[PDB]
Amino acid sequence: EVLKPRTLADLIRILHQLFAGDEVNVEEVQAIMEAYESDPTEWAMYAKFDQYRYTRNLVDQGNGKFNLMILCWGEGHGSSIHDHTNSHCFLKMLQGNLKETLFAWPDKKSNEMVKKSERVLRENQCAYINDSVGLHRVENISHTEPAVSLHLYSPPFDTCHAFDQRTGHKNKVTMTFHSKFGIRTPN
Ligand SMILES: [Fe+2]
Repeated sequence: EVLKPRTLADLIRILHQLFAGDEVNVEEVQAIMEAYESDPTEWAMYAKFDQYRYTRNLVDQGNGKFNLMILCWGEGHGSSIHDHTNSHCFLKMLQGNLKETLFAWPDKKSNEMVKKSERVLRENQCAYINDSVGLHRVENISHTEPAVSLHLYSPPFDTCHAFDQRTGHKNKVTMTFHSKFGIRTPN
């Protein structure tokens, strides 16, 4: 049981099949992403780090059905609290560990945001989120080692909202790619 990709290339091929249609079986995609055993030799071309902030590195555009990308988290790097613009979002660890904090959605009223769950993603683990699940923040647990994660978003999206933990107020954020297909972007 569970089709096991032996390479990152196998995984991409399978994903093209699983997203070719109208339905997407979330638990099936998750298990297959989790079954791929992270191999740094295969994804090192995408692992382009920045001193001050995590980077987004596009791997594959999934024939318009999804975006597959690798996020590189320096020592102590973390994300804002954010949503996912009504898409599916899968997150798989490739190296290190991320702490995921799930938050409830704010009301129109201003106050402190509420944590709904907290966990550390294990080696090779694939997590899943969408807007109905909640909001989340993700961060490198380590101040001495990096983390690397593989993200799949379907449909693709290039804007989301970031939330202020103190008030729940949000701002629209346009995300950019640090590199695409192993090639640094103009910035
Ligand atoms: Fe996210």
